[PDB]
Amino acid sequence: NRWGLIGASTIAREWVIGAIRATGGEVVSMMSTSAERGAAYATENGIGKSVTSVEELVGDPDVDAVYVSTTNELHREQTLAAIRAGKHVLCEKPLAMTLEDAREMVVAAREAGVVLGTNHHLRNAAAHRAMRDAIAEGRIGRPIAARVFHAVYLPPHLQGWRLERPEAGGGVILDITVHDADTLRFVLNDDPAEAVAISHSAGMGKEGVEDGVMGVLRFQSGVIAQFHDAFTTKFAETGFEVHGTEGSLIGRNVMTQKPVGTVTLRNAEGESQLPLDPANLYETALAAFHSAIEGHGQPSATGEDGVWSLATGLAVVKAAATGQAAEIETGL
Ligand SMILES: NC(=O)C1=CN([C@@H]2O[C@H](COP(=O)(O)OP(=O)(O)OC[C@H]3O[C@@H](n4cnc5c(N)ncnc54)[C@H](OP(=O)(O)O)[C@@H]3O)[C@@H](O)[C@H]2O)C=CC1
Repeated sequence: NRWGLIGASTIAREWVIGAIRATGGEVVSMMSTSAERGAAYATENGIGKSVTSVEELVGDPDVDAVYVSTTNELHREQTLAAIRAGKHVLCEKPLAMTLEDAREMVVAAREAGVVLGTNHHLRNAAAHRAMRDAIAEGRIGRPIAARVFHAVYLPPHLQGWRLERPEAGGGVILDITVHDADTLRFVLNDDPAEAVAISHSAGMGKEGVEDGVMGVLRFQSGVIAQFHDAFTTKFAETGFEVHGTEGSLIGRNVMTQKPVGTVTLRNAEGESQLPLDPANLYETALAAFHSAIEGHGQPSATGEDGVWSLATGLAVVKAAATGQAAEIETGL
């Protein structure tokens, strides 16, 4: 029920603070490296305390759970503080910057007996759940190939850290390709095995920073999945498709943060749009996380889910950089 925010972020402002409130919880405090900004942002968003120390946020006895949506080089040490305080943690993706860090987070949560969740939103969407369901109900026969299109335009207000400092987590692979990875795993119900990729810097990424990637994952089942992730492409709709021996599912406009997009089943009979019962992706994420901390079930995406999606993003990074296929090994 009662949250502390770490990070005065656009993600919490735009989506997660309201989803916490919509689903029965409260944000009692938050923490920013800036006294000035924290306090303005706490006022802007109806939060009663702001604080410039992590331990003050995390050791706040009125705080039950913590949301980490700081930049990526801070996810680990902050989520480890919350756990050491005995607070459950929803951490933003990518769960961390290295696999050893991500694994430590998952092992620390387990040993303290608190819930650790990665905020993969997409897997919450009715579109993706309906595709997961459709494949498990045989609607396409056996899956052969998937295709993910996540080439977007990074809006001017976000053209900051994402496009600089790859040492601090920027680049489109860590930011976006992690979502594709997790969404593939969710929908296909299967785990990737290796990646090949080619990345570029097509005018947005500063320095050695990629702003588009294309690649292919081999899944344990044998299915091959292509992805295109990009910050630079304004007029490319998003999409997620699975092609089977008896049907194709064609998701259009389904990779965004909003709860929109259609899913079309094509088979021998024709085409139709699968019926969707949509809801705000982060209200669903948060309702699940709230249930998890109450003892009922897991968060939508678990800390291990974020280890997998990171494992896949780092393979993709490696394959783009060396030109060599890269096995996805989580170490779990
Ligand atoms: N799952 C999902 O749907 C999404 C997840 N994310 C993830 O959440 C994280 C944050 O993303 P996002 O909210 O888009 O990024 P922002 O850039 O909005 O927020 C990140 C940090 O920027 C700092 N900041 C805010 N305003 C200023 C300013 N005026 N000058 C200097 N620094 C400022 C804040 O620092 P401080 O806290 O110290 O004030 C904050 O921690 C990333 O890990 C990203 O991957 C992002 C979008 C969606």
